[PDB]
Amino acid sequence: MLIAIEGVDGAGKRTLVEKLSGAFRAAGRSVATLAFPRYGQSVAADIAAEALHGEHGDLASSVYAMATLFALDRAGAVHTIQGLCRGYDVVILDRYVASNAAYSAARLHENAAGKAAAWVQRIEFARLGLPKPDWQVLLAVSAEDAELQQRTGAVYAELAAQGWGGRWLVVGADVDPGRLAATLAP
Ligand SMILES: N#Cc1c(-c2ccc(C(=O)O)cc2)c2c([nH]c1=O)-c1cccc(-c3cn[nH]c3)c1CC2
Ligand SMILES: [Mg+2]
Repeated sequence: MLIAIEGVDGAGKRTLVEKLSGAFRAAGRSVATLAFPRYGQSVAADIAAEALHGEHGDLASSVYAMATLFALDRAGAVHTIQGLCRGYDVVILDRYVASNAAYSAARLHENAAGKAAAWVQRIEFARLGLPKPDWQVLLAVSAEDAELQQRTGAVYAELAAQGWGGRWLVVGADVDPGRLAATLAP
């Protein structure tokens, strides 16, 4: 099974990934995890981060250019992902393709039915061949650029409501990981 944990910066995704990992292992399931972006490994990722800090000229001024970089990072891990899916009962990704759809649409003031979110699916899933996750879990919290972070949180909820890329669950800060694992497990 392939699961992506999503949410805005500060939501506490990593804590949820660890909680869930423990829950799955307590249920007798092997688990592997991977986090995106792969800063320090993927040059496309590193350039994107650097661009967010003002390097690389006008790069960060293009939503679609930034999206393309994070897509190339994930696409570089496509075989690692498929490997882990063969080797483990459950694979948990701390961010995945929906991160690109939510941040891109939020930046363009589009909704989850808009052009950027559709483009992300065509490029990452169809073109670059990334596997669709069995489940996408949105961690939605009251609080972790604030206006943008809040709008991204909302677009994320819209992706969950529409079933963008597959089935989702929306969870809060105090979700019971034992219960959540039983829900996610086939
Ligand atoms: N993974 C991922 C991922 C991320 C992302 C990475 C790390 C964190 C973190 O460390 O919390 C948070 C988010 C982003 C985008 N796309 C992705 O795929 C994306 C997509 C379009 C535009 C922009 C943008 C350009 N100016 N402002 C925003 C972005 C930036 C954020
Ligand atoms: Mg627009």
